[PDB]
Amino acid sequence: GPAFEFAVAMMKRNSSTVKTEYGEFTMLGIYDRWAVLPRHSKPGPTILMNDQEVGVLDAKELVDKDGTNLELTLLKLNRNEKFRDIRGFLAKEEVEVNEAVLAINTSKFPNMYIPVGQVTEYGFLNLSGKPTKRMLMYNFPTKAGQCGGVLMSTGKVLGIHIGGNGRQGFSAALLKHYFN
Ligand SMILES: N#C[C@H](O)[C@H](C[C@@H]1CCCNC1=O)NC(=O)[C@H](Cc1ccccc1)NC(=O)/C=C/c1ccccc1
Repeated sequence: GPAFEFAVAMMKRNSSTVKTEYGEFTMLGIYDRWAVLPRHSKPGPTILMNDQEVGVLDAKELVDKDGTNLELTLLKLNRNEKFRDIRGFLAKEEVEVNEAVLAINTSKFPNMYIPVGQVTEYGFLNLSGKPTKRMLMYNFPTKAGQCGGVLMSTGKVLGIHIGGNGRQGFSAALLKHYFN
């Protein structure tokens, strides 16, 4: 419903299409010149943000208090424009909704929205060796390259799509304290 209406504006305002040595991803700007990517996108010194070279001043691969992986990488971008501060839409702890929307903006999947249904606090996952935490699960046969689409609901940004097993698809929960 207004889930979609909410999501198009988010992607219009704060999203971009990023390419790295590891493939094409969806990127979400959080505030200032900070954005998030799936950790496994492994951005180096620069990245292709909507086909232009934007430099990456700093990058923190995010982890637990236990050091456990969280599959989130924070990017300070070297560009003038500030993003819109969407931290007000981020939860303090993982969120479960019955109706949720996954949104991708890559060249393979340009500007597409998916009524993905029910998100549940899946918690732990061993993702190709890498044990990662605070996962959100949904029953949709996602694929490459839909990382790292954005998981939303009415006025919530829930997480960032980082993996899938061909039947379910998983998102790294996107919490407030990840950003001061
Ligand atoms: N685009 C894009 C992403 O690279 C892609 C989306 C996947 C692909 C598969 C099919 N379903 C999806 O959505 N994610 C990926 O490719 C991630 C990358 C990753 C590597 C290491 C740690 C965490 C994440 N990997 C996976 O999703 C596969 C993990 C897995 C496989 C078998 C059994 C249990 C877990």
